[PDB]
Amino acid sequence: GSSGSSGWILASTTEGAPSVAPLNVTVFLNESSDNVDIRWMKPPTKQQDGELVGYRISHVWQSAGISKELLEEVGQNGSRARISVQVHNATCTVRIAAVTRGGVGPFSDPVKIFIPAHSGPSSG
Repeated sequence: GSSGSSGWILASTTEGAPSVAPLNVTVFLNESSDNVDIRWMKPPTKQQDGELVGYRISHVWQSAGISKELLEEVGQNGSRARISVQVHNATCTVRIAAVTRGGVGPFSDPVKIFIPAHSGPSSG
């Protein structure tokens, strides 16, 4: 390393990844509680592919004039995730994916959840 001593492209894989997403993908938004319930199912990934070590949840918050992005990290031993409302009155898109000892599979269908403002009476 000539005045660099940078990383070193170590052994890399050539194939092997969960080309599938989690099932029973459901996302509940509590109006009384500033938390988001997330429950999914384990994929059929049981073939030569390998095994599941964890999942990948990506929830981004998009609001008028304010756009934030969040990323949760959950392992195999969980089958459950929760997120503390980071933004109100904004459209957040939830997405979960299967993670293995090889890589990260494709995220499931995008779920657009409507985050109701703190409080707003005289609505209906």
